[PDB]
Amino acid sequence: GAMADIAHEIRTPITNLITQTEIALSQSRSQKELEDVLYSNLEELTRMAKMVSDMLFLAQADNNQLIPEKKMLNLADEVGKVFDFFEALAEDRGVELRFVGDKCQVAGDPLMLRRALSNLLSNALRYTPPSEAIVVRCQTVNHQVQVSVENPGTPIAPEHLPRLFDRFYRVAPSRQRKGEGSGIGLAIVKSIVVAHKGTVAVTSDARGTRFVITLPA
Amino acid sequence: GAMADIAHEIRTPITNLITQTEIALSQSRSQKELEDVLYSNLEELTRMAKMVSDMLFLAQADNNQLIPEKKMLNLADEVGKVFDFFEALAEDRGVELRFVGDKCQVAGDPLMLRRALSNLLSNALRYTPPSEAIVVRCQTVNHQVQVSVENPGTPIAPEHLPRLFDRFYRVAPSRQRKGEGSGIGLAIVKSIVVAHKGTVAVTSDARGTRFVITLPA
Repeated sequence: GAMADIAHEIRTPITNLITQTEIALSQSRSQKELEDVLYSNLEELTRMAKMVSDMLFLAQADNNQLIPEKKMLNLADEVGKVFDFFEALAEDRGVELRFVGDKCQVAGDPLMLRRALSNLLSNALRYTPPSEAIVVRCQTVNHQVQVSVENPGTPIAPEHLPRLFDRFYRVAPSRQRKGEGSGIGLAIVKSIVVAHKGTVAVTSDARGTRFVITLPA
Repeated sequence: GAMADIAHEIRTPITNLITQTEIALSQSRSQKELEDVLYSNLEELTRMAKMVSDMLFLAQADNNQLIPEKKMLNLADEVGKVFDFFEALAEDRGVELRFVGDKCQVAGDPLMLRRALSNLLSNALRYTPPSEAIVVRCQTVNHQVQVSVENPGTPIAPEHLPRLFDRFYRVAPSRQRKGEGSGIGLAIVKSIVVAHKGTVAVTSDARGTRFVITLPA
């Protein structure tokens, strides 16, 4: 349950902080060496606070109080707001962020949908090779809107596919240092999409990995 | 819900550490000042490490993996060990620790029963007025061993009595640091006792509050 899952998420960052602080204090360090330990500590603590924030959001969905406040959205507009916050991360990794859509529009909660799109982009940036593009595609199909986040990379093995949106599920034991993920980013995507009466789907093979949100239209 | 409760509990220590760290890094401070910050941090991280381990302990009970390794115990000796660790805390508050037993013996897991007794003593020390006594009484009643932890102080209102051992249940949205316990100390007491095929009970009125563990004998 949550007790074991959350404790096992935090046990190792806590352990690292003690370990590195204990090491730092065992020897006489310069003033800036000590500041670098603090900044290092702050980075880990910051990830922990993000995990806490994510958990409180997801908790709304349990208790069934995740209630989208919907209006007609221009998805080109909303994706662009998210790209602006990921442009530096993308440039560092050497990846293109690309939007594809032809006047694509949908009723939805923009706060929640930007959160879902952000979590899908954070996921894709973990796995996309340099000199490739992450593509966000939007289109209307059979009176629904499909929004897909597509990335080249190593395929996700079948055993993980139905598990990807589970709370604190991780494909590799990369429950890890300095990487990415609260551990419930994808669970948050699915909860937002289900609250919009939609579904999420993933396909993954040699041609790429595709996370597809289907929303009523 | 479960996740929300845990999120709220761990948030405060994370938030405090982040705040202290940020304050520390906001100005150019001495090598000595930064040492004192990191040492203080070390102390808080140590407390968070106790918190997570308690969570893992309770999760073990939840999964029905709390299996007591029982042997015949001299409870005067075990309570003695616990009093030794709480003596300075009690003295600071001006509270007497008193044990009452007449060759009291019971079959139990000593590490676990000491954990339960410590948690009850922590609880009592939150609420016992200065110049009063906390009494730990051990006796046999109807062929069972009863260990009671008794403290004077403000009665617990009836609505709280059946909730006292619930994880993260708080009688009062109290102070937010340190004297409080983990939020799951009393849940851990109940889990340990139930795993011993015992029960816990509480009575509370103007004459005092009594937490009683009953164990097979």
